[PDB]
Amino acid sequence: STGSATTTPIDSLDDAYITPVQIGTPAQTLNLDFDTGSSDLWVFSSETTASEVDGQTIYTPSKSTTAKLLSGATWSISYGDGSSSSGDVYTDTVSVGGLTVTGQAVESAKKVSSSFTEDSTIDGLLGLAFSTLNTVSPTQQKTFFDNAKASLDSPVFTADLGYHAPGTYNFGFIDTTAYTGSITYTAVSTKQGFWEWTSTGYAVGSGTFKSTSIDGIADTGTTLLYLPATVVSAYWAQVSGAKSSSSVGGYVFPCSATLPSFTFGVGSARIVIPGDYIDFGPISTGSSSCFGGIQSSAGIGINIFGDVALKAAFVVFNGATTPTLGFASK
Ligand SMILES: Cn1cnc(C[C@H](N)C(=O)O)c1
Repeated sequence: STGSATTTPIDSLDDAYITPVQIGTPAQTLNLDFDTGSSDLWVFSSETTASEVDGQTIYTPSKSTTAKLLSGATWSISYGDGSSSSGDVYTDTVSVGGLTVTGQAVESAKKVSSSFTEDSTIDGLLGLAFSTLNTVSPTQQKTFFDNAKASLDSPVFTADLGYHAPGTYNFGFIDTTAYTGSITYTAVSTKQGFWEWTSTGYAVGSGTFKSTSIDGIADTGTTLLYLPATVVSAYWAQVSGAKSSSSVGGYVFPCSATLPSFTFGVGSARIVIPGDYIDFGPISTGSSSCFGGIQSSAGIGINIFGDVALKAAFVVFNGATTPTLGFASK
């Protein structure tokens, strides 16, 4: 089996991407945020506190002939941005881009934090990190990808995120027309439950490449690129007027600036993030101060190759017995 689904930015800044997912029988289509940095598939539902729902499409298990309560199971998750949600659990049939899994744990939200309520475009999350991070208790559940693996032609999925444009998530195959050149694969550690790998270094604009090991995670659910303070300072030092602002919460720069590109290493390969991808626009409507797409990881505890980095590449999440990550230009 394979699946192929288009993923679409939620707004003009590519803050996140939504992918339509069919749940239940007859199908209920919800737009979910595919997140390679977490391992829960959870949805706004008929059980979600009414005051915490504002425009989202909800899953109603009572309208699905294939839904079954997973009796006694509960879940509760917090994310790196401080957002959170919790609830109970159903099993149901879930299909992504034509690929169907039966008996998938669909985590029904009873409560969601304000950031979720305020984002009317996101109907839930579909986690694609390792199942060891799944929060369901007392019986931990498998991700959509882990459940699908047995049926897939190849135990892989790929992320091909667009810049100000739709992209694609594929399951079970590598689309050789979707990238240029060759794919460079690099080792993954699953010790922390993430797609964790080690970049071989970086360059700022046309500057020389600095060979240095940067351990981090490939996280489609994080918007920006979070790197060590040394690296981030070297980048922003090349932008006149750029500074880290405690009031704003990170690096800002004059909107009149032209931003340099940022290159990261994958083995001997090099992925170039265009300067344009690092401009997140005015900090508030009408401001002449713009927010940077490369930020320090110093307050996070982990480096994160979020959408800013991943969108510059065709990315292969290889879930074979020995997992690896592949990057190609596109
Ligand atoms: C729900 N969620 C999953 N990951 C996040 C991270 C968040 N999108 C950020 O960029 O900081 C939120």
